[PDB]
Amino acid sequence: APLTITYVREKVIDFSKPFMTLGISILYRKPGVFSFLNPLSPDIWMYVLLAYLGVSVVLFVIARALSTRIVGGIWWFFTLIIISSYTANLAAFLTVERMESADDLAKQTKIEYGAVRDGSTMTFFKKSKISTYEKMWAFMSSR
Amino acid sequence: DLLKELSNILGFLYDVKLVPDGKYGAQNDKGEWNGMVKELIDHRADLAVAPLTITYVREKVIDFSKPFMTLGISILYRKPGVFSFLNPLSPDIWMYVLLAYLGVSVVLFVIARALSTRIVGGIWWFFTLIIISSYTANLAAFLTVERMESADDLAKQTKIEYGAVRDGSTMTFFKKSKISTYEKMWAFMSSRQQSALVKNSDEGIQRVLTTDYALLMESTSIEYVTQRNCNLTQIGGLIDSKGYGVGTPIGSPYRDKITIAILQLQEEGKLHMMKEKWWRGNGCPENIGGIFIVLAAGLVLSVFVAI
Amino acid sequence: ALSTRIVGGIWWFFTLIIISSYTANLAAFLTVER
Repeated sequence: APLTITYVREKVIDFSKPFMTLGISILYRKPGVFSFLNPLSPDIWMYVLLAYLGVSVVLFVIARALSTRIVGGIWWFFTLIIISSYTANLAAFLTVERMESADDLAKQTKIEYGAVRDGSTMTFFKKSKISTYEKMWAFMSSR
Repeated sequence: DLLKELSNILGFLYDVKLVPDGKYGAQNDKGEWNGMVKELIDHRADLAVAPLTITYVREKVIDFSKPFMTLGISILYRKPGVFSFLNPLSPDIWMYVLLAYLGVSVVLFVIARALSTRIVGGIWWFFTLIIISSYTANLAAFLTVERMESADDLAKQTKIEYGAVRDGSTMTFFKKSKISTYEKMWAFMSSRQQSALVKNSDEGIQRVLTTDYALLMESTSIEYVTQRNCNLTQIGGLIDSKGYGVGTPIGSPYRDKITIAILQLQEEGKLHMMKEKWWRGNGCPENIGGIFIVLAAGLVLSVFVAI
Repeated sequence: ALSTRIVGGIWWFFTLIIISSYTANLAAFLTVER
């Protein structure tokens, strides 16, 4: 059967010579309207249409000059700071997901990693005394 | 209330008396115990109904009851515009915008009283084209900080002072561990001449209120304070899990009857609502939102030129 | 009146999307190399 060979279990049973050699590895997954709701909270872009139509109808009535310039001013301030905030929080989210290894994933609790029960892996580990392996042992045995 | 229901079930009389010390004694390389443990070893106090968890080292001196609530060590963190809108950029930049807006249009009145605008519109344009990206990248850096805002990371920093309640089980765990986080915690509390440690829970709470203080204690206390204080919240989940029990004499026959009675209370689920009724208390009851008001000036000003 | 006005406002508002996005992406890409 697919089995495992080490020093402790070769003194209790007999085994044939290795005929294929491999190692243990960790597996991870391979991985338009988004970013329009999370950077800044959602109710914004739903009230933003009114946040345009206000000055829209204002200058609609004004034209129907000093007043036009001073209303387009507040509108243009308006646009300045709001677009700065939007692209700001968007770039913040993007930069976070850009800035954010077995050691790295081991040292963080954001990712959960483990193994099967009663496998050879735990024997191989608890036999050893490695610092990396001891931190993985602590993480997996915890909870 | 536990004492009263146990008295009803078993028909036993209990008499509540205090002791000066509330600690269970710390375990160094030699055997020493304080408060409940030594009393139970000497069999001079019939019961010790003070809440204490089940750990490996003190199962050999006293008998525990089977756990009914799960628990573990957990960390508590103290937390320090129109809709939080004027936060990221200095508020002394929005006025330069009005300055440039007035000055560009003043040029018409300066000329009155082609190439003339090729400089003015240029300076307008090159100046104001900076501020959008300036505030953009400033709040970008800010919330970039805010989305990188466990015991390990605190095990690499002590910039925020933290401690543990005197004579607990976490200290023994930290010394008896083998991974660097727990020994570093143990050394931090052991160093500083025990000043990083807190004698009592209350002055630890005072530390939490006055400054950013963290405690490495059992969870139910942490979400107790969370439910009883809205300026703080339980952080993450449990780091470990361990049993829960009540102090009973070693080999005491009364322990079996007490466990039977509490199990009978467990099947009916009375203890659940029992804890829930004391789980009720007084605790907790967008960025461009004010732009949405800031634009009401529109639905107001649409009338001045109208008539 | 409003006819050219909405056109100009929407034009300015749209064209300030691309440059803001480009500035954001350029800052992010400068970040990795620093």
